[PDB]
Amino acid sequence: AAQTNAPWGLARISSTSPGTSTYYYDESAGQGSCVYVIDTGIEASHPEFEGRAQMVKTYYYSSRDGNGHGTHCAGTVGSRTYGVAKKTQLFGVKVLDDNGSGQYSTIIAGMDFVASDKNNRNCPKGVVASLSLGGGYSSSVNSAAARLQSSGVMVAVAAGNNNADARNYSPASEPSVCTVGASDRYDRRSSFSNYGSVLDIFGPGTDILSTWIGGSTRSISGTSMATPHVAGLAAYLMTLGKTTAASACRYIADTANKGDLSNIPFGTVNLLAYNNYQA
Ligand SMILES: Fc1ccc(C2=NNC3=NCCN3C2)cc1F
Repeated sequence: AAQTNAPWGLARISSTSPGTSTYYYDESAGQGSCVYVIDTGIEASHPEFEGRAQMVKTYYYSSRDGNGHGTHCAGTVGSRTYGVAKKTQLFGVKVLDDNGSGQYSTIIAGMDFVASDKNNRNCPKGVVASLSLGGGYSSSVNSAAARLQSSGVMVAVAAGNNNADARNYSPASEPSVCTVGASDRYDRRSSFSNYGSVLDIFGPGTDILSTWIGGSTRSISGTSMATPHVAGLAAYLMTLGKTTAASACRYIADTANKGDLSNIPFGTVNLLAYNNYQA
């Protein structure tokens, strides 16, 4: 399948070169997979989700996304126009309030919620979780992410936006999950992206168009935007049977575009997520 005039990041993940605008992908499109978006919620009524999104849990007075961040991330995972895996099922877990903040205890509870809740969902091709959030180092937060991964969920987490080594942030610093840095449309490391040995992969993160609340769209930047590209890619590859939740991060790194990013610090991987789709 070819989507013309796609957002640059979708085109980038199906290309050996920057500077193109068509996204190419296998029509299976993540059908039969599920992606949890652990964030501020998802506006499931957005036409771009086509009925494939739903809120499954909130820790606040509403499950609605009163912020936009979670809706934007969910759109990059799986919206019809802005998403990597255009036929995946999207499940929202609202651990962040409408200002984008949340207590670590609530985030940990949300991760353990997903590890159990997947057993209440039909995801025969596999389960992914996208965590576009983070803070300072916490062994407890890292352990929660490691439990979620161990339970059979491909966990992708944002590296953070501090232009610093991600070893001092959680869940970015947890070794067993997939820690995602951000790049721009010219294959430069995004100016804010964290780096370091704990990164596994880069994805598009600067100027990413996706869904927003009120049935709208907008372009924003962050490692929060790169993370759902990798989450959606994992769902897409698991549906194709190319990898599993336990091995998908390693598979994405093994099949990535290598050595093509600029301003990558010595000791950080130079690997850009790539679907290796041959139309
Ligand atoms: F490696 C690079 C090569 C070209 C550019 C460019 N800056 N801005 C720009 N506007 C239209 C085309 N174009 C190329 C950036 C890079 F980082």
